[PDB]
Amino acid sequence: WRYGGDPPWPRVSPACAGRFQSPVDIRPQLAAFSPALRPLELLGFQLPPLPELRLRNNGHSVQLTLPPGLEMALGPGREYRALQLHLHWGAAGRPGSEHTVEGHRFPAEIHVVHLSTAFARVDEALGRPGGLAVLAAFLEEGPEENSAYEQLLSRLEEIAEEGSETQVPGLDISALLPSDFSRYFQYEGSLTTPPCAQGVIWTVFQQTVMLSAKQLHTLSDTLWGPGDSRLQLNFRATQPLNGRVIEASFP
Amino acid sequence: WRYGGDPPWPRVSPACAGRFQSPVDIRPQLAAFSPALRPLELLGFQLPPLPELRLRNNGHSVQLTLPPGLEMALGPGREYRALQLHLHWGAAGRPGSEHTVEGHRFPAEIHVVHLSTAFARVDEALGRPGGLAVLAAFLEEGPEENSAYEQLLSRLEEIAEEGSETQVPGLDISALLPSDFSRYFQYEGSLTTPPCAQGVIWTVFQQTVMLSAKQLHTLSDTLWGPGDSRLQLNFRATQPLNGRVIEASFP
Ligand SMILES: CCCCCN1C(=O)c2ccc(S(N)(=O)=O)cc2S1(=O)=O
Ligand SMILES: CCCCCN1C(=O)c2ccc(S(N)(=O)=O)cc2S1(=O)=O
Ligand SMILES: [Zn+2]
Ligand SMILES: [Zn+2]
Repeated sequence: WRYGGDPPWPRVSPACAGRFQSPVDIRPQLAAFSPALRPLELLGFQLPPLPELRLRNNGHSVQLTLPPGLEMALGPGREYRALQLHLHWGAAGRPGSEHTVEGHRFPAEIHVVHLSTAFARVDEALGRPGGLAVLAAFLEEGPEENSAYEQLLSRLEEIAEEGSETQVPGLDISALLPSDFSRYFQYEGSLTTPPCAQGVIWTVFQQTVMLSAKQLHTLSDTLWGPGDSRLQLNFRATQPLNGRVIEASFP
Repeated sequence: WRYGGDPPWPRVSPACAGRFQSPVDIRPQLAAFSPALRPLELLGFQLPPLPELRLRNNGHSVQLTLPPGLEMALGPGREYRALQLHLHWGAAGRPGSEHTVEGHRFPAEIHVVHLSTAFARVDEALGRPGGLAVLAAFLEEGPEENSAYEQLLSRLEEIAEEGSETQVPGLDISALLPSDFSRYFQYEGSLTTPPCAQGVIWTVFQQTVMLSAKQLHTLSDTLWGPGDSRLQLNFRATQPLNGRVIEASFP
């Protein structure tokens, strides 16, 4: 499987043709306000410079491996530990976010992938409701160089070859996320690549994060994927809700 | 373990000392309206007379083992299958529901216990988020005789001994529940007996079921529990929410 044409994803993974896939188009007016949704809790995300973290070009994204002890709660007793994060992005002059808002695709999107602490292993959790939870944020263009993102973007040139990897200093993972942890959309969907396993709780922050134009260009223009090809437009098309109501934590 | 005596329940199952137990006191005023909560759907609940079901006095309740093919959806993609139902009751002039509403305990309560389709068996589901789901309804004294309930209650004399069981004709299991599947409370909780595992989605109907006074008397006055004593007041003490919000499917 690659982005941009065959093999068709259901022929790779029949799961990719399930009823409750991700990503989706968020339409705020149809989202259901649910006051039960409490502010996200993220502890342990402020990493010291040592030890160092693996940053890998895997041909589908750039992926940072997170150490044990990043703990996240979606609600009382509903806790998670962070595994990895990675980006989705477009190309020169084209947005590449996975989720969209009223049809708007954003320049890029960050995913932070967590495992329910009720499961010892990711593979127990795949397919199980709530087993995995992803935190997603939109990346937009802004006037300033983002210092937290720059720690990653300034290392992309060292892993430009598909399958290559570097070690980065520890950073504040929470500094990559939006201001307000109380404002988000939530629904249940899937991995957005094969194996397209369902039961994934998606939390999309209402607020975006801002990168410079140079920074965004760096993200789309630096990396090389499968073939002799450019790692770009690494996003799945939005998928039908098929009866799912997207919930929101704010009126 | 018994209702009232030894051993203490945390000695049996550590999980019985979790923060997020059931049952709870439903305060409808503090409940969060959640328009995402749609009407529950049941498939396969209208059973024919054969094959027969096992109904058992297990010393703590009367439990009807349910057959395969009883499917229940909490919403799009939240699919379950019924395992069993059982009842909780009081005594003469003493109410015996497990849940209470604004402190009010009802004469009795029915539980339909279900397993998430993501799990092959209960011990995999225990402690996992959304692994089990209980539909719960209160039974109240009413003027007419409930004929759905008469089917089961007329067979109780046969299982008066603790640990005894009988076979009973299949019936419309859905007729044991309220007719309104759209007005309900929902919260995350625990099993109300050891192992008291959390991760359980409780759905408590707003509409009640009506039994006659004879019926309620049959229920509470027929069966015998451990030792020389009657099986009565077979309900756990209300448990503090500990910061959980109960959702309501209605404003
Ligand atoms: C045993 C590991 C298999 C699962 C690992 N994962 C993926 O394949 C995969 C694919 C896509 C995403 S995204 N776009 O956040 O949804 C996340 C993951 S994953 O859980 O780390
Ligand atoms: C491997 C253990 C099997 C557990 C089976 N079950 C219980 O122990 C237990 C205890 C309490 C309830 S109630 N009162 O509705 O919450 C339901 C069940 S159960 O799932 O059938
Ligand atoms: Zn992703
Ligand atoms: Zn029960």
